[PDB]
Amino acid sequence: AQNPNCNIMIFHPTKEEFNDFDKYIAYMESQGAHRAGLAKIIPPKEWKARETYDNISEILIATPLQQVASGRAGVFTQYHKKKKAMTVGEYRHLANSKKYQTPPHQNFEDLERKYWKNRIYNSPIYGADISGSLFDENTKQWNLGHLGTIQDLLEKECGVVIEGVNTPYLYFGMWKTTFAWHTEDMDLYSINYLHLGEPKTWYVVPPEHGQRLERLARELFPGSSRGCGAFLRHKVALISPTVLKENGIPFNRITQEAGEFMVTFPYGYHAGFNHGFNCAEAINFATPRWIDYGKMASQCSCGEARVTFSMDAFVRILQPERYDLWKRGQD
Ligand SMILES: O=C(O)CNC(=O)C(=O)O
Ligand SMILES: [Mg+2]
Ligand code: NI
Ligand SMILES: [Zn+2]
Repeated sequence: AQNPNCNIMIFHPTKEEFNDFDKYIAYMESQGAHRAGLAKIIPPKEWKARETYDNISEILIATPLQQVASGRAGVFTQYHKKKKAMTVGEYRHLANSKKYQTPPHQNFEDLERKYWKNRIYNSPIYGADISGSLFDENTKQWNLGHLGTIQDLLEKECGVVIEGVNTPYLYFGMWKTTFAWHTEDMDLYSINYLHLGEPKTWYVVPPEHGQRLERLARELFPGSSRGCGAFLRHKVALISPTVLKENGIPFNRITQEAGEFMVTFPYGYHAGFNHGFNCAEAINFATPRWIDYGKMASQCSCGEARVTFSMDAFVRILQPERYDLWKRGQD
């Protein structure tokens, strides 16, 4: 069995190997990369996402989200307070202000310590989930707006023809902006490219151990667990590495830098934080190996998780028994 310790693997494809996306994902899985839940892909030196970023300040963040925490430093939830619209140029200046800027630090490890010590005492502002792309249309390799669609994958594997679309999303971050512990909708893959700026630290639980994380989360967030049998779908709960280690939960960590891709694999729980002002692009995708995960994915029916249009068909075809309850939670 490849990668039996479920370590995060790092890949350096050549320009030739970067042509066929699906083939390279299947290659990484042949080497056991999926067992970690997360892999890093360093593009060949000849590749570029776009020529410059010199022109991005005019993008609008229609609904910036202030991430307000409650709990203790290592075990907390966050709620998203909506703020007035601002441009990327306005948000970058805010990120770089004395109130929000990255503190002085020695290295990534010192910064990680400061994040876990102090996150809860601040409320950073995140521009999340902004439909759009920063890949140049002429970038033909690993262009996250030109991937094969999940609908087409389900059609090719299963024969069924469904409505829905699959487009990328932009994320503008600042120091302490936080992504809570989650798997993807329908336990899909994700791919994330860090276009520019400061790093992103990731934490991940191997898919084969995801239920260990779920059981700890039920213990640590007991009211939330009574409210919903899949409350991690709400994407609000944080648990620190120290707390994970105290409770014996297997996990790994890695820091993504600008110019690097990360892939999350089906049912790989992940969480993390941004080091400073940055911009990422991410999208969900599927492969044939996903289908079995999609069929087994938990679902929130309490009303909190509310998701895209396109998830309807996935539930309806892969999980017809759950469909009626889940759709009530959508409506
Ligand atoms: O970058 C972020 O804030 C969160 N991204 C992801 O969870 C991902 O790409 O799957
Ligand atoms: Mg612009
Ligand atoms: Ni994710
Ligand atoms: Zn729920």
